[PDB]
Amino acid sequence: GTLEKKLDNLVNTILLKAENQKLTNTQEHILMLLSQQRLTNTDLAKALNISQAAVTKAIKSLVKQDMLAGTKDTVDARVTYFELTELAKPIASEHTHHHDETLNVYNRLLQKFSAKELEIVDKFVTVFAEELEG
Amino acid sequence: GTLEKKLDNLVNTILLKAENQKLTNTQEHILMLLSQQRLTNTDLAKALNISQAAVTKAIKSLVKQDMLAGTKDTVDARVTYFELTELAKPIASEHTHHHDETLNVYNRLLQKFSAKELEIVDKFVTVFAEELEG
Ligand SMILES: [Zn+2]
Ligand SMILES: [Zn+2]
Repeated sequence: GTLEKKLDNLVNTILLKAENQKLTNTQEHILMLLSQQRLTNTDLAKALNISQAAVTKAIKSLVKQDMLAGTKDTVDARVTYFELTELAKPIASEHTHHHDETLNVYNRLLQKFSAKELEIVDKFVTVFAEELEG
Repeated sequence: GTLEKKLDNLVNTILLKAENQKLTNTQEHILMLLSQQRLTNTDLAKALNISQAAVTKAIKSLVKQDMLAGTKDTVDARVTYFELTELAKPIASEHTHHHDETLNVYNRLLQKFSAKELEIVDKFVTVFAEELEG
C-alpha cells in the first residue's frame, strides 16, 4: 500500500474502465471540441495535447464515417477547418453531457476535503497533470 | 480552473495518451497477471475490477492470437485455468517493466510533498479510487 501503487491502480482503472465499460476518445473529444467552433488539425493537437499525426488519423476516420467535413480558409489555402456533420451532432452532444455529469462526480468527491486540504489536492493533481507527458 | 476541471483533464490525458502514444490494456494486464500464476476467468475479473464478460472477450482474443491456453482443473471440471504461451512471455515481461518504470515516476512525483501533505494525497487518491465505479 505505497501511494505509488495506489496511483498505478487509479490509472489502470481509468484505462480498463474506459476500454470495457466504435469511436475513440480522441475522436469523441475532437467532435466535442469542434461542436463549439471549427478548428485546424493544429488547434486540436494543442487543445487535446496530442500529436498532429494522431489528429490526422482520427480526423480521417471521422471523415470516412461521414462525421466531419473539411473546408479550406479563403485567405490561406494551406489551412483546412473542420466542421461536424449532422450525423455527428447528436454524438457530440451526448458525449458533452456525459462530461457534464462526471464533473458533478468530481465536485461531490472534492467536497469531502477541507478547502486547505484541497490546496494540496490542487497541487498534487497539478504535478500529476503533466508528469504524464513521459 | 476549478479542481473539477483539472480532474476531468487529468483523466482525459490519461485516456488520450494511452490511445495515441494491437493488444488492449485489459489484455496486457491479464497477461501481466497470468505471468506470475495461472488463474480463472473469475480471479481475473476480481483482480482487474471488470466484468466476467470483459475477461472472456479479451481471453478469447488472446487465445485466437495464440497468446494464452486454457487447461481444466483435475478436481473440478467446471473450472478452466489460463497459462501464457511462449509467444506471450516476452510481451508480459515488457509490459511488466513498463510498469516498473511508471512507479518511479510516481515515486519521484510524490517526493515533492511533505509526508503530512501526502496523507491528504492518499486520502484523495483513495476516494477517487472507487468513485470511478460509476
Ligand atoms: Zn470523453
Ligand atoms: Zn499497463
